[PDB]
Amino acid sequence: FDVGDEYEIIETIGNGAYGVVSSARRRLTGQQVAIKKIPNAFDVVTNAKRTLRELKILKHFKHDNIIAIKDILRPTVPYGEFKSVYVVLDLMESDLHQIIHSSQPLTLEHVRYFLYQLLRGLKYMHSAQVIHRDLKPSNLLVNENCELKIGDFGMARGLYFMTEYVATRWYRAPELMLSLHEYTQAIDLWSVGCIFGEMLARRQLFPGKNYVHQLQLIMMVLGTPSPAVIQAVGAERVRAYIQSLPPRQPVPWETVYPGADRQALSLLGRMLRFEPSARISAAAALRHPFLAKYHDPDDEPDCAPPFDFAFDREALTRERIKEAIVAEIEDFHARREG
Ligand SMILES: CCOc1cc(N2CCC(O)CC2)ccc1Nc1ncc2c(n1)N(C)c1ccccc1C(=O)N2C
Repeated sequence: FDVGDEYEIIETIGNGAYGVVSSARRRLTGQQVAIKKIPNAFDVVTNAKRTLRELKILKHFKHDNIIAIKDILRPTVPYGEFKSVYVVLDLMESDLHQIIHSSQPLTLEHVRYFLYQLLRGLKYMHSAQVIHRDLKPSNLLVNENCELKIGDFGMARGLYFMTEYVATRWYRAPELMLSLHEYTQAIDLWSVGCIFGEMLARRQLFPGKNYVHQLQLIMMVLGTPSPAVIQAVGAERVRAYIQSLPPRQPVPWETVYPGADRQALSLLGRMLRFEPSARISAAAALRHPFLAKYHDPDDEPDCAPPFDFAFDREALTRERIKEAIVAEIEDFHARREG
């Protein structure tokens, strides 16, 4: 690490393919933060593009249920030697994966409040025309006061070919799996369904071992998909596999989750569907009786203007992307002078 005399590192808390997250605190004030070192940020084209996407998306959003950038450290060395980017972020106590899968409490009210906040965050996000495409419990961060923030926007796109490799298997929407040529904000609401069902039972809803077994377990609850959907499948082998299986009626959610709440299973049923148009939106989900306790439309804003993904469609070299990223770091600091 290399954060200067402004911050103070404590302990490493997270690590992925393109990020080393660590807790810290600012010395002038004392408040706790998360610093995320992106090492060798400009060495690979895909990694540089993800980095510039996250910076622009997180700079666009200002919402209590979306991770915010608190600061981006400027280059300490001259430009040519600037290899590692440091991003200062909201520090959060844990994530929902850890919360669900532990000896911690998770009563119905926990699920209701967590779900409300996720959906509150998605309403704002979706109004900006941004699909997250990778919502899972481990990307839903939770703080000491039970506030839930959505994080990791590197997979996020707006409104390609190999769609079945978008996201993680267990939370991947059918339309991506089967390539149904209708990819919208609806993708996220499938994932929210899986998250919701996971909180109710404290185990994964559709834990598939492989591509085919993922389709099995989904069809064991939802039943066999309709002929309209079946014909919409692009690959010959998948369509052939579904048609070989016998017809199956949908199992009621009241039987899938026996002891669970009646109003919860109602809203779950509106999320977990084969047809993406058949799924309830985030905005309509907030209007459901299950979330009546927390719902207030004056406290649930949209995002305006929407997010432009045109920058990501450009064919830029590693250096041009480094220039683009450095421009954002400059723009961030220039925006905080008024
Ligand atoms: C005070 C330490 O709190 C934590 C403990 C654990 N652990 C202890 C280790 C156990 O094995 C597992 C749970 C995990 C996370 C946090 N907090 C935290 N806050 C903020 C972020 C973050 N994590 N990372 C890693 C993210 C993860 C997913 C998506 C986004 C982020 C992100 O961008 N930020 C800034």
